Amino acid sequence: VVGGTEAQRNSWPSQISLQYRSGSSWAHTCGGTLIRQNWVMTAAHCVDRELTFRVVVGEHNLNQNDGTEQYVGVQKIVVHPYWNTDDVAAGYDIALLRLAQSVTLNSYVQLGVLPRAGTILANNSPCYITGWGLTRTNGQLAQTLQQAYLPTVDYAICSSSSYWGSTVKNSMVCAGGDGVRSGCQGDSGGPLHCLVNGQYAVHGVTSFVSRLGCNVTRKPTVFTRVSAYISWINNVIASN
Ligand SMILES: [Ar]
Ligand code: NA
Repeated sequence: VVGGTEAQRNSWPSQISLQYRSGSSWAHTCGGTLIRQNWVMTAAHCVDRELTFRVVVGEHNLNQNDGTEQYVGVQKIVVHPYWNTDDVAAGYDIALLRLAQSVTLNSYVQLGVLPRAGTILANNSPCYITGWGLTRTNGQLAQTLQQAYLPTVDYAICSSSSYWGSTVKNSMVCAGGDGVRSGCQGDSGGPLHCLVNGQYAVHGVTSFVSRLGCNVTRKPTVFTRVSAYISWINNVIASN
């Protein structure tokens, strides 16, 4: 997250760190949202590499004992069947991970609430992105979970030529594009949290930013629109 602030420890208890085995150690690669005690929602593109993955729930600092973490292996990966790794602009950037254990819920570990199917936020609706991604284009991962205030940019504006043009789809949410604050590499798969009728819901799965830079004016961060995939998600979990 570029231009973020450190989240307080209990703000976003559905946020997970998706990690892969590198050497014999684990490295953060992506975010995700806990949606069942044994299921995580992330970006399809996060789990293209044939890697060993684990999930950390209750994580705040990637490099320090928080005293709240639970570390759980990924047992099964279900990528959206229409996902195409060489075509992120086509959408379908979403995957579900079945965990090897069911995590214990507490103030640091809660299920993320998803929007009702078909819900589209009005232009300039207030949202936070969260994650441990780069804090500057071509920078380094955050140590502590970051948040940034990223208002939505509706499809009509986002798909305009000075924004993302034909790249963005109605199956996506755009947010930010102020040139200061954005998602960045390592935030992929994580949530966009938007406050509706007094409660946050996870409206986005972080998908992509511009090839020119993370925080580029009129290139808002682009997210898979969670409310497009409610049936898909439930179908996967009910068959798995
Ligand atoms: Ar990203
Ligand atoms: Na930690």
